Amino acid sequence: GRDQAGITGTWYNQLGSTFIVTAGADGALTGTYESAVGNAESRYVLTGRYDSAPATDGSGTALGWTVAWKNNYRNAHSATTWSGQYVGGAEARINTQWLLTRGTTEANAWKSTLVGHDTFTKV
Amino acid sequence: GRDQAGITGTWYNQLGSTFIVTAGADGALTGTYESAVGNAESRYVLTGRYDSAPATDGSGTALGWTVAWKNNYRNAHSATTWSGQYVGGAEARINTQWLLTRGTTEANAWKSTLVGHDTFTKV
Amino acid sequence: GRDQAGITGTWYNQLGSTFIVTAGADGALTGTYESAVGNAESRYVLTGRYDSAPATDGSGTALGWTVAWKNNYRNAHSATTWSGQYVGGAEARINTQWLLTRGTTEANAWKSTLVGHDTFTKV
Amino acid sequence: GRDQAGITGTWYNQLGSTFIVTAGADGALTGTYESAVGNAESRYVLTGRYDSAPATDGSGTALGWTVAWKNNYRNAHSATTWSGQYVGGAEARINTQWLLTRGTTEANAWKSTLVGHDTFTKV
Repeated sequence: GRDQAGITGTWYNQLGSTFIVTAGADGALTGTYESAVGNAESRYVLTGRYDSAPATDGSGTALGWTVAWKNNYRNAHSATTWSGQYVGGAEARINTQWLLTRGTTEANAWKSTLVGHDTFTKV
Repeated sequence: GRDQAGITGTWYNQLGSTFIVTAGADGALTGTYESAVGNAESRYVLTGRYDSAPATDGSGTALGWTVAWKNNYRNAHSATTWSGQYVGGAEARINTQWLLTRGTTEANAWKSTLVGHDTFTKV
Repeated sequence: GRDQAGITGTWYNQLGSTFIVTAGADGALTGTYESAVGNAESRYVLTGRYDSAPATDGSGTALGWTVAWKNNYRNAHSATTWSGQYVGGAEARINTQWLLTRGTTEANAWKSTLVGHDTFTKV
Repeated sequence: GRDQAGITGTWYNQLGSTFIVTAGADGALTGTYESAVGNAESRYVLTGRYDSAPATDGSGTALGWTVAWKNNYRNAHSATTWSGQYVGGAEARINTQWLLTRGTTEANAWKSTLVGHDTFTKV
């Protein structure tokens, strides 16, 4: 993958959360996520995908991943997806927007989904 | 997983797209996605996560998945994430919202991300 | 406005909420909103804007509006914006996506904003 | 309004856009928006709403507004809504997420809506 080495490793967002990811040659993303906020403790599995052959015109690298907020410690009955792009270079970043859906009754489904934005850096 | 058998199989959305997924006991989602719309042809790999131990109070099952829009046919330099819940029973559904990020230059990043909603059924 | 008469009047969404709007020649939207769900009672003021000279190529009419959830009865310390398009004809509709922001502390701002979708019809 | 004087005036976002707003005692927002980016020239009318009696517990002030991208110069057949909160004090800010809907045919409605985030400051 063009940015396999750029993406693989440890990232931190503006909340102080930790994203540990391995990028595969094929486009796979596998790792763990630890949230600094919310009803979450320790690491959660993540999986996702990235564009392993991005444009060479200075565009970012599209990618996304999911965490279901169940691990051996806690189950928040919810899942977050991040959708964004990796930008390489001196100050490498992953710029994302996210959707956090909680399981709800049908009556409460209108209030099931939070939306936000996270920026991940290497420091 | 509580809804491992409920989620596993073939789903169709309101656009006529086809989502083929296998749910693992652990919370894994793996499969293929074929979009009826957009700069897409044939099947794309997907991966995601679901809550393998949902609430028993009639709430849905939180889940999410990602497609990077690169396969052997086409590369749209973009990724979609769906975030939603599975609702079991006579008319089983997966109700989602999605974020579609395209790789962009920094100047164009304000117009990188589409948002929408898809409802998947078994027929 | 091209759709001034089409938009003006009473609309109902899938939750059973009631949207009463007047469209001005200039692009203004003014009216009241009554939510069937949530910490809301009676009517709330709304204001917004629409495209008073839409494309003639069968495209919808872009529009948006805001409700702050304060009236003489209740104050939820929150605001919803709907962004969407009006589609005229036998089954006229306003198809929207919405963002509902609650006032929060800085620590809680990551969970300030819900996202959803509403479809309004004339019946 | 509690933050009538705090909100009223000129704001700038991270793109270099200019938001000029007057907050009314009642909860009204009226002003003009000038985008630094996109198919936009000069000022566009905006209208919105804010919570005129926010919580006194250090929470932000919920607010929203709409611009339809039609003025005497250009018509992009689209509308943006910003949903967010005002945070007062030394470094006052309005933190928003936005939805930008373009008028589309029914076939293209899946790609009608962009989502992003803008932060406005007084300098």
